[PDB]
Formats: sequence, C-alpha cells, structure tokens
Amino acid sequence: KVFGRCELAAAMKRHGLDNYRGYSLGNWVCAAKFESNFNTQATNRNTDGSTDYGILQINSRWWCNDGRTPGSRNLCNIPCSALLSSDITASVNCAKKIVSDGNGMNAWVAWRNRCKGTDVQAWIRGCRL
Ligand SMILES: [Cl-]
Ligand SMILES: [Cl-]
Repeated sequence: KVFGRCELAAAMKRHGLDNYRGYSLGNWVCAAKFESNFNTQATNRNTDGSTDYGILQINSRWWCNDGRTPGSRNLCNIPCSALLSSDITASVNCAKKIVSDGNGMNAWVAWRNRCKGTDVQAWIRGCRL
C-alpha cells in the first residue's frame, strides 16, 4: 500500500507515534517519506546481507526474521514480511522498540540526513489530525 501523506500521519497518530520518545509526528512522516516513499511494500538489501522492510525500512539483522540473515536477533519477534502489510501496526510497534534503543531516531539514517534539524512540521501541514 502506498499511503497518502496525511493518511500515513493519521495512522501513525492513531498508533501513538506522535511525540513518542519526544519525536513529533512530522519526524515520523519525514522519515517514512525518505525511507520508503510511504510504500509499505518497500524492501532494500544492505551490504551486509540483511534487508530493510516496510514504511520505516526496519532491518533484518536486529529486528525481524527474514529467514536469510545469519545471526539475526529478531528483537521485534516478527517475520519481516509482517512489516510489508497495508496495516502499519507491526511497523509501528517495532519502530517504538528501535527508537527506544538509545540513539533515538538517529537509528534511521535518512532521518538523520534529511529530516533532523529541518522544519519537520511541514510534513503534516494541511492534515486534519
Ligand atoms: Cl511535527
Ligand atoms: Cl532522543
């Protein structure tokens, strides 16, 4: 599913991501834009043999099981395919764990490089939330 911008904002808010660990909703929308283009089906192989999955490009080394990443820890206790669903629940729950890991949203490279320090509220402008 490719979410609309405000559609994704509303889903993320309903799931309790807005202000989660101090990250306002626009941070999450911005991260999802650059990680996945709001596409739940997005996948990308990493150099180390792991793969990133879903709207927030969650990695198969630490977080989910994809059956092909040796040494995977599956800390979210989910198949990586669950992160591709049109229902973002599993991605949100796992993102909450990731953002609580110690480095906040710096866990998302695209957030660090393209969202952090910018006017992230722009990402939710116009939306009815
Ligand atoms: Cl915001
Ligand atoms: Cl933080």
